[PDB]
Amino acid sequence: KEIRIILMGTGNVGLNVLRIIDASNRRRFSIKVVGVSDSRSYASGRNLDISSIISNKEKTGRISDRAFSGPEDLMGEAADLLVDCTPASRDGVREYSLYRMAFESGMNVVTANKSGLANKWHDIMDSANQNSKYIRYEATVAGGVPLFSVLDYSILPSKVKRFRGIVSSTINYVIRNMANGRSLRDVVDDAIKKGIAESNPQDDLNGLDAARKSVILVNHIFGTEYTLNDVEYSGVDERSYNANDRLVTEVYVDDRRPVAVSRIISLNKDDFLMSIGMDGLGYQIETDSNGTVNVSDIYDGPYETAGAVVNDILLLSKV
Amino acid sequence: KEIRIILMGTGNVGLNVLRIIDASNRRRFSIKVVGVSDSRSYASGRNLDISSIISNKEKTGRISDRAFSGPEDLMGEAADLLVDCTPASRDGVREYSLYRMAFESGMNVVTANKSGLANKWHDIMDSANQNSKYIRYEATVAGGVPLFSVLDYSILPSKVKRFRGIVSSTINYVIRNMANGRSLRDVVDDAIKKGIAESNPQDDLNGLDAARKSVILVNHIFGTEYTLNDVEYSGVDERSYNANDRLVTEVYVDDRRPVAVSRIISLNKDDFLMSIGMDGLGYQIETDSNGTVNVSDIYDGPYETAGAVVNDILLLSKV
Ligand SMILES: NC(=O)C1=CN([C@@H]2O[C@H](COP(=O)(O)OP(=O)(O)OC[C@H]3O[C@@H](n4cnc5c(N)ncnc54)[C@H](OP(=O)(O)O)[C@@H]3O)[C@@H](O)[C@H]2O)C=CC1
Ligand SMILES: NC(=O)C1=CN([C@@H]2O[C@H](COP(=O)(O)OP(=O)(O)OC[C@H]3O[C@@H](n4cnc5c(N)ncnc54)[C@H](OP(=O)(O)O)[C@@H]3O)[C@@H](O)[C@H]2O)C=CC1
Ligand code: NA
Ligand code: NA
Repeated sequence: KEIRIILMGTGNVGLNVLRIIDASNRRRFSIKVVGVSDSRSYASGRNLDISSIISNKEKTGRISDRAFSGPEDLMGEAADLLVDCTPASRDGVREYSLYRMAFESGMNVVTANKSGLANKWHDIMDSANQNSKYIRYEATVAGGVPLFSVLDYSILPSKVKRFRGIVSSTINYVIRNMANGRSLRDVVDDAIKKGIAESNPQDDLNGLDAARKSVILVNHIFGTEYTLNDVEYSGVDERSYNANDRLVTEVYVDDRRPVAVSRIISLNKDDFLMSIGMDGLGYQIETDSNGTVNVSDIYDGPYETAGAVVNDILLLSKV
Repeated sequence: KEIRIILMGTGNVGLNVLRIIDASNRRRFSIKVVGVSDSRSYASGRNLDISSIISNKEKTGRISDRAFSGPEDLMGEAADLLVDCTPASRDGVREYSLYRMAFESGMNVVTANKSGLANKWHDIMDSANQNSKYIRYEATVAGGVPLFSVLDYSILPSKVKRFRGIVSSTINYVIRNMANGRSLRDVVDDAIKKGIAESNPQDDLNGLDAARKSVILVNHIFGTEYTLNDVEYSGVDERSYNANDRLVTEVYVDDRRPVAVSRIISLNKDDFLMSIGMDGLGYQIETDSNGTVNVSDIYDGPYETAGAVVNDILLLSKV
């Protein structure tokens, strides 16, 4: 009948998460938001008025006029699930702490934030295990393109041999647009307007966003507990880019060891990844029992990413 | 720990279903096959030896030397699930009868066969409802491309506004190859070699395979109970085909009524469907909360279709 959530972060993605929940509730499970924050304020309570919170955030830039000190402020209400739409920390410790607090409080977790899982996979899964809880992370790789839900429920009979995809938006948008002769400033301005740039855009340009995604992918698919120290990645540099250059993230096994690598590649015309449009993301998974499957979208933005977060909420409602 | 199945039909798709199950069991839930048939013979028992059955079918063309009269022959063993890999009947009545028997016997159903659902959706769902059982049908539209599992578990928050795809293989392969100047015989020979042609290949050429898929799609997505009488379809004709012609199946709402239409269309260069290779299938779903999602594969054959069937078996194991 109803799932109670706490939402941390109400920016590009988190405010859209509220919008989707509100639209969903109006069709009528029910998703009841019992706690919500931004960096400075919060709301907490049994019957929180989501459209009113959306309106107040849009108009004033704040969730409320009630100062937020940390996650502890939100643990006064019984909830089933914590949703993390906060920006990446440098080391993942803040996120680990949040998820651990959630798990110990009887909650599962849904996250769009990549830093906790990219840095602290081991400690996060240990706390999940010890508390008998779950974490889902659809939005952490290729925002709005179905990926982990596909791997979890569409190719159950298979071993995955390889993953290759365009999964980090801003770096790819930058490379493609600079190949057309645009300045970095202009492209970055467009990425911000679209809502796809990281809260720290240097994370995009140095390839760190892709790197984080590659950790989550390799650990998910091959069962490893790698960190950023174990993957290879590259950022944008001063080269003149070609029209067919893309920042491709690959996960596969080399000499019995899983590898995660993000690199700039000049793609062949017939590569599936070249079918992906300027505003989209996508990937290809090679499997041993379900063939080679290709998945992409047309426009991958914070709204679509929010839809991935809400899909995760609904998948966890059935546990 | 274990799911017990009965498999009806051990042709291109069904023998691969056994192969996948056997490979799966060797990695070690367990899928235990307690009944299996082809048109003339069957095996039934607690500890059936799948690799031995595969070998006997491959070598001799028969499952066993024990005459099969109908589904009743297989109901002596307790099972959780019936799998239908039999060919399409003209009217769906045989399939309805089979599923009804299964449901009443305490079993769920997984099917690759499109005719029951395309003709008898209402009666089949009624019997499922009345007996509190389920039916899954991943393999019935676009063999090995994940479709219903995507709609069920990857875009839960959304309303689907439209579906468009290349989902009927043989007719598309024929059109594309004849556009290259090949004779019908040569192309049909290749389709049979690949294992993608229907047991009655006229079902492919007159567009009936696509039509059946369109019924299943419109009923699944929009909640209707249409039959073949309610959809529009076309077959191959004597025209000279263009390089960009494809038989596209669309499902959408026109003036408040859902519509299902399969038709030959000359696609634009930038259409996602033009990214689909000669041996593949794929589609695009427009959604209101998860964007527009594209899904395809590289080689859609009876092995990949079998993998879709086994995914359905594994999804039902968790009920
Ligand atoms: N943009 C995209 O399409 C994609 C985003 N993601 C991930 O989603 C997450 C959110 O992205 P996005 O919404 O664009 O980011 P934003 O910067 O737009 O929003 C971040 C939100 O969290 C708040 N916040 C910042 N620091 C803290 C803090 N330490 N504790 C609590 N709240 C905090 C912000 O406060 P305030 O409103 O006061 O600024 C804001 O509400 C990121 O981790 C990102 O990597 C994943 C895939 C796609
Ligand atoms: N080929 C493909 O990739 C696709 C197939 N499908 C569907 O899968 C189903 C099977 O296709 P495919 O394996 O190619 O077909 P085949 O003709 O190769 O195999 C059919 C199997 O069923 C047996 N059979 C025929 N009639 C009956 C009967 N009335 N009762 C019990 N068994 C019977 C056949 O017997 P015997 O071995 O004695 O001939 C054979 O074992 C079809 O409905 C098809 O539409 C769906 C998507 C993709
Ligand atoms: Na995703
Ligand atoms: Na399918």
